[PDB]
Amino acid sequence: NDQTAVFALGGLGEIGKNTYAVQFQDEIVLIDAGIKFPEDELLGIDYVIPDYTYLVKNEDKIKGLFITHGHEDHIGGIPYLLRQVNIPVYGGKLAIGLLRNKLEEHGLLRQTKLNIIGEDDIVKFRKTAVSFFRTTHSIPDSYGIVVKTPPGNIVHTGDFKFDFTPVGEPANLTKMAEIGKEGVLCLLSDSTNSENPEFTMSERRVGESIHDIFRKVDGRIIFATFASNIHRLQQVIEAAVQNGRKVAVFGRSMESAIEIGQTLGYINCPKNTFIEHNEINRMPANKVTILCTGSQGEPMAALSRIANGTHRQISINPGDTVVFSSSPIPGNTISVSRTINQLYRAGAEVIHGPLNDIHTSGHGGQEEQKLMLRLIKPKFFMPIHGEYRMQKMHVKLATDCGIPEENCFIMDNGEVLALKGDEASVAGKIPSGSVYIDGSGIGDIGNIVLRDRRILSEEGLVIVVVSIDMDDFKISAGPDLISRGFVINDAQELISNHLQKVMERKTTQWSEIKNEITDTLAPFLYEKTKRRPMILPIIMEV
Amino acid sequence: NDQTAVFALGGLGEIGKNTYAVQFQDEIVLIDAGIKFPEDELLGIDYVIPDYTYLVKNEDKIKGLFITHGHEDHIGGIPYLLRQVNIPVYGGKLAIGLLRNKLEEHGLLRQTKLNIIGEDDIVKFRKTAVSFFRTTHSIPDSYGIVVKTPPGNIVHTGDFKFDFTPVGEPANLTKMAEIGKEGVLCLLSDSTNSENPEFTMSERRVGESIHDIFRKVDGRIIFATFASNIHRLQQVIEAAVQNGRKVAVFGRSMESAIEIGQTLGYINCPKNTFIEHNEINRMPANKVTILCTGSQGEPMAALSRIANGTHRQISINPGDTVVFSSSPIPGNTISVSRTINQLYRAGAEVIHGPLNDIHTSGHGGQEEQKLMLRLIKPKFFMPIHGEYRMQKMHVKLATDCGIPEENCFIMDNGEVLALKGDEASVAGKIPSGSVYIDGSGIGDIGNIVLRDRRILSEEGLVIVVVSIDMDDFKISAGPDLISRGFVYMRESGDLINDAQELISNHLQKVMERKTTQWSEIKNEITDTLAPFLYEKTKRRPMILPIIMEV
Amino acid sequence: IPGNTISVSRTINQLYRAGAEVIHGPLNDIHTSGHGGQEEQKLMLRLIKPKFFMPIHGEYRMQKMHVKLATDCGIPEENCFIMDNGEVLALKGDEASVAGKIPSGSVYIDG
Ligand SMILES: [Ca+2]
Ligand SMILES: [Ca+2]
Ligand SMILES: [Zn+2]
Ligand SMILES: [Zn+2]
Ligand SMILES: [Zn+2]
Ligand SMILES: [Zn+2]
Repeated sequence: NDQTAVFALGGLGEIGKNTYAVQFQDEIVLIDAGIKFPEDELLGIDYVIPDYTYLVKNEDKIKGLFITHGHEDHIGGIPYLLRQVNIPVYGGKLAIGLLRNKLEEHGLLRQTKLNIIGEDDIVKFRKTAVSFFRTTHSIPDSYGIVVKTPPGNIVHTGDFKFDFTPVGEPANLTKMAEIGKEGVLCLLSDSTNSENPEFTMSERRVGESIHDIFRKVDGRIIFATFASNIHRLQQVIEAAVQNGRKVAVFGRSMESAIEIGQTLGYINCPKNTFIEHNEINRMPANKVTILCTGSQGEPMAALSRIANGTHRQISINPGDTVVFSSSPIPGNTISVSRTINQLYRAGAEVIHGPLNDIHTSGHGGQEEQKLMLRLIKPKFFMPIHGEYRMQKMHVKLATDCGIPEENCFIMDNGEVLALKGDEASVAGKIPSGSVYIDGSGIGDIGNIVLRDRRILSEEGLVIVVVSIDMDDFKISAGPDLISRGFVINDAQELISNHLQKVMERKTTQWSEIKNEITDTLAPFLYEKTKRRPMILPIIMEV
Repeated sequence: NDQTAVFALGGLGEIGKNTYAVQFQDEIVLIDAGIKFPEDELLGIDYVIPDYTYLVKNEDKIKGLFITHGHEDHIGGIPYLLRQVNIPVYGGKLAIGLLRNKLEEHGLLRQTKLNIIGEDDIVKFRKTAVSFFRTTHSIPDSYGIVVKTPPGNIVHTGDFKFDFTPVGEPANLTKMAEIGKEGVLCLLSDSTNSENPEFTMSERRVGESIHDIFRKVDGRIIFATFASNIHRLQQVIEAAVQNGRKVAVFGRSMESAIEIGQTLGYINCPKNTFIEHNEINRMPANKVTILCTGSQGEPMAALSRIANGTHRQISINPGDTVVFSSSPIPGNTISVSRTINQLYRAGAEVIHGPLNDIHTSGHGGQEEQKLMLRLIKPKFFMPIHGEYRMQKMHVKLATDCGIPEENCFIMDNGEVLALKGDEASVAGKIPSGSVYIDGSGIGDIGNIVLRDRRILSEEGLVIVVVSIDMDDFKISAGPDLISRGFVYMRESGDLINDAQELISNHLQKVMERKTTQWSEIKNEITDTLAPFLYEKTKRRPMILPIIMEV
Repeated sequence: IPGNTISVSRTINQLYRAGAEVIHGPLNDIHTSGHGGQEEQKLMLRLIKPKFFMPIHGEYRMQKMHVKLATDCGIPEENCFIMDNGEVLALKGDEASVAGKIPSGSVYIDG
């Protein structure tokens, strides 16, 4: 009507896929278009992506895609979205930088309009304008966003914590306060860490903890962290340098992040601090610092190979100290444990866990979330970037801060928020969903495919194959059983004796034979094996 | 030897399968014979079990199987062991009780000798004797074990914590102290919680926390915990009763635990405290207490059905309070989160986490483990019941308590410890391993089979089948492609059609050579199909050719 | 030690003012009590089997709380005697009680 619409195509009720939109009449601003990693249950899948059908049926209106920060769950689905619409993209220097590299691997670099913005840029459209304010997060150069529309102003926090002693440029509190004063129709705030009451430890503190390790450790330092945390990488290098240590880098994403961190200016280091892979074994233990990936136990990554049997250039020598400057993402806890066990078994010493202060969340806890709420004055409030419980708890925070429960909307992907100064409500849905990605396939693999993968994976299969030349109705080869994932000579006989009685009979079509095979083999296997393999007959006419 | 041997057939380098043995000459005492639950990566599997080949090749010598406590990871593999050897079993009243029920489901109840022992029993053999001492753990009626042998005494802690204000019978500290004085050659101590420096909170404290919830909650209480924790179940019932609430039970294991807890005497409750499933919806919110399973998010369990769509008799009404009187076992964290999200979405209120004091470990932390070490005087020390790191840290605890690092043996399943007053060492291996169980099939499965399921589950498969020859070596049928899990047939019938042609044109050029043989054809099919699919699809299906000679 | 908190603060202020660096407090692990806490006290109680129990070496509240520890460990409240200086405990296998006083007090020493 005469209101503004706000909605998510992904990012609500989940961590990942974060793609949000604000739409006013014929103009529509997109915020983020990330990717999501498949939960274990989606057997073959590589990535998950939002259903863009609405954005497609409305491409003409899309005025731009803006990028809060450069994390995969914000930036990662952009190649896939750009295959289905061609729209202009705006972001900070680091996000655009990372997306550039990404669009090469996909080819779509040539034909997309990449825009780099900064604190002070405003991009105006007919009846809609977009401004920015700096925040703090687990990656450099992160912005929140203000979308001005007639009915009022919408604010997107991006992903944020508060850090009063940051490694990077301090979050713009002055500007956030202004934004609230100027008036704010609705706030989309990061809900991820809303269950934690504590105030997020400062990166300054982990830096201190890093330097402390570098002074105490007598041998090699193997330091595993997240490639995307440029500032943390900076602290590690400094520690290494300031302790007369050289740095070897392991992992395409690590090299890739350091390279882009170096250009662009987040990483500065002297001359011969960096070292080549062969050079390691030469120098003394206490001058080597290996900086790799695999802090989540992912078994293809650097650290896991180093521990788990062997990697090429690096082996664990007793006295080595490995540092997990991370925290296990849910479900990776077993992976990480395995790695740690191996490292210990291989004689290393491990520094992991919370009692050592070598990690912090990139997402603010309750006090930080409430600081946002009291810097902006949202008439209305929509929790984003979290599972249901994170959204719920976030809302308790907002009601506790005075905003009425009837002005708080905990939503799902696809629901739409009708926003106007004197009224707001969930006014209906939009086409939404999840779209799967295995190999070069993009939405190419349905559920009916995944049910097969599941069935296979629990039970196995047994293939019954026969050649029959059905003129004098005779079985001229077989039946042969070939099985996988199931464990059959007795069965090969059962299905033979019986298949012969079925040919003598002879009024035999094709589908009835497949059925006669299945319908008499299955129960015999179940009898013997209490299992239920996928049994599938193949007939050859010869 | 003139030494005693000590070893594990499972339970080291892992949590689960706990089966340990002490052997002196021709006599050999077993302690525990548990089962283990499959890590996600073992696709089809139901349970894992130790390789008993050594126990089999030596059945005559086995003098008995003794049972510390009655947890599945200690008692659960016994039906499977008893299929391959018939030996006498000894245990406390609760363990034997639970194993009895178990042996019915398996049939082997008729033909096995179940023995019930208590604190004060000694079972003697030619040159070997077995005694007991009470400990505290997350299940009632738990014992530690002392195996006396000529070369010296071996002590097995079972699973233990320390609780000075327990719900059950207090751990026998006096007797532990005596055992150490009397002399101890080697200690096998529970390593599971060795990474935690803190002192384990007492069950008394959770009971208090339970009663507190029962006073504050205005509506229904849905209380999810571990069926095997009879004493915790007792505290829940008391709270319910003492607050004029009735108790509805949900879960076969929950009913089963309460029943055996009731008989045997761990659970006592008045008249009409227990309620039938239909009776719930009748009475007022604040008089209903539902006591179920599914605190780990297991999707077939009671609580999960209640939240996740629907269960039969029970739905979530706003105002309901669900209590997770548990802590998420590693890897179940995602399951539990889902459940909690649903519960919240369904208008419930949830009490989960550590800041509310509604759970404790059944396994002692560092101070407790050190108390053991200073009650027993082990010449030598062998950490048991934990992953490698837990064993390692446990050893640091032992060295810190003065026992020399060269007397501490962190071992793997199968390694054997030669023990004698003046010398000890890992003196060689024994046949050991893991035996998977799917269906009614023990070791019906191999690691090759799991590789197949793994390959199958991610990639799919494509079967290429051909009939060949009149002895003329011509292709008389095919090649036909039939695929599953690889691509949506109902739509890729375009892709696999091109492939059906590729493999035909090429397979014809291969038949006009006779510089070829059976294995070379399968390879020629695979080696030329695979890359084409990868080209088109970037997936890598398991491609397997079947040839028929006609 | 209670009541010395102001003394210690003054010293620390001066030290800081004089350009020193001070390591004080509980977050650095540079001190422990010489006296066990509740779990330790309960370990005692379960190593000895006291028919009867008398809390010593503490202010009233410390005696009281100590007794809650003993009752929690199963020893009956009527077998626990929180006493004052001078009271006397009549102890015999089948009976015990505070059976009267003795001359007691504090003698000050000045000079
Ligand atoms: Ca794949
Ligand atoms: Ca199965
Ligand atoms: Zn982020
Ligand atoms: Zn994010
Ligand atoms: Zn146990
Ligand atoms: Zn156990």
